[PDB]
Amino acid sequence: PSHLSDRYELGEILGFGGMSEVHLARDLRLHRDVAVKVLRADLARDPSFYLRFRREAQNAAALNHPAIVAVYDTGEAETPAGPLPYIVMEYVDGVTLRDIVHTEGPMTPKRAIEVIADACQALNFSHQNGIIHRDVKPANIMISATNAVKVMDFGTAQYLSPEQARGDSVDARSDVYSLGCVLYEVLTGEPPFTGDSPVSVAYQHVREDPIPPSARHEGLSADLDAVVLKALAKNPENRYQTAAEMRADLVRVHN
Amino acid sequence: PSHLSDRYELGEILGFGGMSEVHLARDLRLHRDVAVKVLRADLARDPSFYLRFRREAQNAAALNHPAIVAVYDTGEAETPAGPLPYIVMEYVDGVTLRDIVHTEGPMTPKRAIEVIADACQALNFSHQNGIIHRDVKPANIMISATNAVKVMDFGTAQYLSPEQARGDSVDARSDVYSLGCVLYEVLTGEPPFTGDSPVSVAYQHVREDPIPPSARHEGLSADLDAVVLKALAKNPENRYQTAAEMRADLVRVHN
Ligand SMILES: NS(=O)(=O)c1ccc(-c2ncc(Cl)c(Nc3cc(C4CC4)[nH]n3)n2)s1
Ligand SMILES: NS(=O)(=O)c1ccc(-c2ncc(Cl)c(Nc3cc(C4CC4)[nH]n3)n2)s1
Repeated sequence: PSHLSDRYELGEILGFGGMSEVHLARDLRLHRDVAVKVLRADLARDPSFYLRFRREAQNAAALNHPAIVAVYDTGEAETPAGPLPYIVMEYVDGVTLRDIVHTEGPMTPKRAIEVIADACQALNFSHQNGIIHRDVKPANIMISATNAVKVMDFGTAQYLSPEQARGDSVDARSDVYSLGCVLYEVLTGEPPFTGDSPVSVAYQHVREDPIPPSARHEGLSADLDAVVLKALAKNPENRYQTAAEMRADLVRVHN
Repeated sequence: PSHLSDRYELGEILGFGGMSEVHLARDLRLHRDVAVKVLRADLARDPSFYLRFRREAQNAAALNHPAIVAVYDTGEAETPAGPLPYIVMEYVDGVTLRDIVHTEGPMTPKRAIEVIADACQALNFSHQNGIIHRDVKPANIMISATNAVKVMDFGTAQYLSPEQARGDSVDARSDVYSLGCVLYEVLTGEPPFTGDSPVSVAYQHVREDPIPPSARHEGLSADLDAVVLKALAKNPENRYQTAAEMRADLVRVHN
């Protein structure tokens, strides 16, 4: 519809997915640009999907940090088709790391360290509030018009942790590994493992050791190689135990 | 009423003022604690007051920065008395600089620098978005449970700028001076000027030079004295021209 609950004037699609479509809208009451995530409408008439969407809002509303995209409001739209659930979120006028890597190529080491170090902060806060991201990838890290780092989707086979690939339990270390794959990508311009099928990639994550970043892309310090390969360790006990631990090591390479 | 728009379960009063009363509530839809600012109800039945409250929401919603208390939602409550306007805001579980100065005494120089330097950032963002605070005082700067600096009231004679005291035009420099009075207070435990009447204080701000901080409270560097007295300069051209300029000088004393 045109206006959700006669207050949110919907605009251009910023992105879409399997269950929800993300629009850019204007909150008429507050006179501000907001990002509105709406359900597929056909999934809204299902108790399994509705429970997942309403709890996705509640989990995201539970985290208030500058590097995490904020939830402002939630509701339902008066369509003749049925009640339409929506989440009103902080609008981030920016581009994803995926867009940056694809269009501008790899980042300078110092800018890549600055970006991933700020992403570590968002993740460590999440872990402190007992939430594990479960989906860290370039598509979920944006860079603001103010150059600020913003992380979305709190609550793709290339950026899985070995435990995820094996279908085992996950924790903060599973997010650290996933972030290591992102840091590797923004540094070298390529993810740590690639293959013609997703199983070809899943197996590599579990058994095949990672190619050092200095070897894939020229002019990368052996200091950075050691940080990236530590986040990318196969055993979670051998990785950084917190995202704070990872930022601390990155901050050191930078200085 | 009990629940505003059958979604905001009101609780304890955090503070009150001339036009609006600030409560702590729970957004039932999102399962989160929020700060809800409600109008006096008797003022809600007036077009002059309603315009001021609805625009106060819009001005505050226009600023998205970690050191500025966020606006989440706005609305009206279904009371038999009449429509009751309310602003739903970010809950900051903390204490004001006023409470800290009154109960714990002055802050250590290094903690006072850290607090006011972070407040400068909030103000410079406001100025960049064309908003002048107009009311910087200890009561409007809180310290989070996470120790984060949070500024409220975007949109008392002791913390006026000389231009405000003279009833002249105001800008970013009027906020810099006002913040200088706050920095002076958290450092020495006293505001720069005090008198039995508000006019006694207004006159001092305009004509009487400030007593150096090192003289009022022991163990204060002449480096800090120069920063504080620069923010407290009588002519706005002689003060720091931006709040960024002030933070830069504070950051230097600290290091
Ligand atoms: N979620 S998605 O469809 O993969 C997707 C990918 C990229 C997205 C994107 N692109 C450009 C801009 Cl300017 C933007 N602004 C946003 C987006 C959000 C999201 C959290 C609600 N807040 N502010 N978002 S949306
Ligand atoms: N505005 S006032 O009445 O002077 C006033 C003075 C002190 C206040 C206070 N005290 C304790 C806490 Cl734990 C708290 N939390 C808040 C408050 C807000 C305000 C912006 C809506 N967000 N989060 N606020 S309220």
